[PDB]
Amino acid sequence: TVIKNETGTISISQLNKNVWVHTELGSFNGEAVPSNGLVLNTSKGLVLVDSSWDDKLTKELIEMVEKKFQKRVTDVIITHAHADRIGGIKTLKERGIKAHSTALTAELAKKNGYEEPLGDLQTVTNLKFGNMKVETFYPGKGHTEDNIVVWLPQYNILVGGCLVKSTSAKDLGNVADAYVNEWSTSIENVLKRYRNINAVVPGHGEVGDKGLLLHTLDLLK
Ligand SMILES: [Zn+2]
Ligand SMILES: [Zn+2]
Repeated sequence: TVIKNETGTISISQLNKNVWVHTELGSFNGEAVPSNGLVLNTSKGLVLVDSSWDDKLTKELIEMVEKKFQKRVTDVIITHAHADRIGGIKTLKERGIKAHSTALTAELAKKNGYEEPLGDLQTVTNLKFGNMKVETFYPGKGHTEDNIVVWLPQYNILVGGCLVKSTSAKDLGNVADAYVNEWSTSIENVLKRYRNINAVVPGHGEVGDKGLLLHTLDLLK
């Protein structure tokens, strides 16, 4: 169920046979916070949805999953250019792990001093790893200008990233790079595209369902 790792904590929790949620604790003085991502166990290797806060955590995460599932992490999908998502890009690049992203996320990463992910993802991109099907979708601006969501069609699981707030989120969090007037439409775009959702993974907090999208629409009011 929940597999842990000490100091600067990393934890993985299984959702289904081949889908796990990775959660790491990132803390800089007074703010402290656990972000989420996915670990996809495919027949072709491990695929991660998002890396982690920094390189130190990213290495630990990779090492933890490689040892457990007995296969290499081959690809990573970066959902937006902020640190909790792209902080481990250097580790991914030096280890030969493919870092997928939209051209805009790549640009923004480069603009902010990070190494560049691939910039290969379009508005809708369908990938397949082993037998695992993965769809990436840019619904428009919200938490950031570039935020994308990730959909697993075989399980109807949606990784909302930071565009989606958990039940425990009582506010919009960091809106410095946000588009609060477009965020609602972007969320509506996700609801329209995926009318039948089984689970929704927020960028931070507990896993939920379509309700988390409705919760975010309310926070935007
Ligand atoms: Zn962010
Ligand atoms: Zn975040």
